[PDB]
Amino acid sequence: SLKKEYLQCQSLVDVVRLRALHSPNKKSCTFLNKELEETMTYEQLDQHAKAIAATLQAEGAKPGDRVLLLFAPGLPLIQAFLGCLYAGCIAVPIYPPAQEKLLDKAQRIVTNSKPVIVLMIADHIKKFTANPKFLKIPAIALESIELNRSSSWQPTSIKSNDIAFLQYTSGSTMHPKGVMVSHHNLLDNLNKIFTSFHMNDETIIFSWLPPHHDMGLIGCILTPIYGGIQAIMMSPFSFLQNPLSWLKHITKYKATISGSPNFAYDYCVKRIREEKKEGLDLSSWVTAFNGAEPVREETMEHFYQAFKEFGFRKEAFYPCYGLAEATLLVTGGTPGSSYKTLTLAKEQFQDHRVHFADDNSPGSYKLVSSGNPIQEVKIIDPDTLIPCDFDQVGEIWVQSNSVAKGYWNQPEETRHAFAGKIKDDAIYLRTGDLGFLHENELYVTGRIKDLIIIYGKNHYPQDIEFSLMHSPLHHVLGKCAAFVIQEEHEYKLTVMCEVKNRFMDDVAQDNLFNEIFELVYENHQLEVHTIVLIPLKAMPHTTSGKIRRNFCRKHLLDKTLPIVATWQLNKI
Ligand SMILES: CCCCCCCCCCCC(=O)OP(=O)(O)OC[C@H]1O[C@@H](n2cnc3c(N)ncnc32)[C@H](O)[C@@H]1O
Repeated sequence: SLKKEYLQCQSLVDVVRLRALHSPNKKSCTFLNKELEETMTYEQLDQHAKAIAATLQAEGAKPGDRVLLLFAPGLPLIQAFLGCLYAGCIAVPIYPPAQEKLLDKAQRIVTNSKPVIVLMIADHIKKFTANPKFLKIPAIALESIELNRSSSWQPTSIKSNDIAFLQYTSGSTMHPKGVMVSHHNLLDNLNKIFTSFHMNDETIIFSWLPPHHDMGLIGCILTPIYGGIQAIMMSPFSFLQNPLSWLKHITKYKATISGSPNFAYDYCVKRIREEKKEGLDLSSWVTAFNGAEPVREETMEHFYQAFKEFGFRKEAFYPCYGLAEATLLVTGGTPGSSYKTLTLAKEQFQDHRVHFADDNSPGSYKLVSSGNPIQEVKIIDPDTLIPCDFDQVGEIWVQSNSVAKGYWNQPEETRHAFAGKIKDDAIYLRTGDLGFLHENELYVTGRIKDLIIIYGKNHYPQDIEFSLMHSPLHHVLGKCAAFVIQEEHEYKLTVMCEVKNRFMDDVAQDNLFNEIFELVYENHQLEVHTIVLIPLKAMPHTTSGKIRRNFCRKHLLDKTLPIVATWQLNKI
């Protein structure tokens, strides 16, 4: 980031070490649970990392070995992650395998990455193991690690191109893809983030984002640690239970940067009653980033109208685009500036070119700019491999020192994504994303592959239905079905449930809708957009999820079936 001595460091390990010498008592990370606060300084973070690394070394872990990190959000996850890096080990973070699908995912990650050790908290060695082992991997409770081991740490010779950690992406549920992020990849992107976000020493980051997804890890934890900036955090569970707490904490801690995928702004609008806004002051919040999924004008306008009386300014909104394969940040605008939009015509014909329309012409729709290329971005036709003109839709191809090394132990998939070559032309990351450049700003339009097809091959509908049927929620329900609907230019994950009691009162309905949203988010890392409640026995008898699902999809579309209530995330 800023000071030259830090720019010169060759890994995040040395950045943390040096910060701990220059400013041992500077607050780094704060984690919040309810009204409880725990903070660690740079001196502490460095000492914990050394202690953990010395333990890994004492237990036979070698540079390049993978160490699985099984943690809920919190300071222990962050200590363990740095501790892995200090040992030259490849960190492999995973969500605690609390339910069936999360456990299946963990097993597939273990099989792929073949870690030598797993770290987790003492409580979890009891919950997830029978020398304790988790899925045959020797396990170690982080609490067993004492600070008197710190001085035993032996520095390794970390090279730029060495892999620092694996970040597993969503999708590919059947063969999870572990993106190999090198030490050089990581520092390159951290610098791009610090710079592009105009961070400085007033900056304070707040995050509730999953630390097991790139944005919440690389953006909201590793960047602040790298840049000497406070990270103030809570768990996604805390956010979903009480989204107001996000805005309360931003208020209390005068956070300047905080953000999320687009849905979370709608979730705030939907969940926070006018009277509960009393006490907010969001004037400090100058960069409200919006990335990881399609960015919606309507969402941001709703949020702006809902919070403007409490100091929130629409200019704070900062659309951005990226993916794990490029470490994180690929495009973004200028902080404090108004993001741009374009209005496309209903009819886009077949030329792959963008067809524009007057600012509210019939059937027109708006796309939000994801900002300027920060990594090099080319729009390339995915079939012919010929570059697209501006205002012509093609695949988003990326190149820079932030582009990752491949997928762990998946050589064919790695060639499929990281070896893009332009017809008659460098090597590019092929994102699978479609979009276009207009006046040097990137407009993301969709995915090459049909999202309904993707949901299907990942077994999302069947697995979401399983979750509902196996949660305590099933006690007030009959049968259920989950599916994705494409509905003018957007995709909406839709859940339909029979309810035993068709007179379910408005409060119970609201609670039920929220419980459903939380369940799917936790079990599947997906966001439900629409929930429909219908009477018992309203779905025909069948032993087939597919038949049941097709019936619900078809009769939602008909507008025939009896409906008890509907919930729409993005509607007021
Ligand atoms: C200090 C904070 C700085 C944080 C800077 C954060 C910058 C945003 C980086 C998000 C990292 C990413 O989401 O990871 P992942 O690999 O799981 O999935 C990536 C996929 O998601 C999609 N997608 C992300 N953006 C999108 C956008 N704008 N429009 C539409 N589709 C977007 C794409 O399809 C993409 O391929």
